[PDB]
Amino acid sequence: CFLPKLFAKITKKNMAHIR
Repeated sequence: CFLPKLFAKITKKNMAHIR
């Protein structure tokens, strides 16, 4: 709900780098 992925879904790099 309050956690949109406007850029969370478009990002396929830093995402898999977060952890």
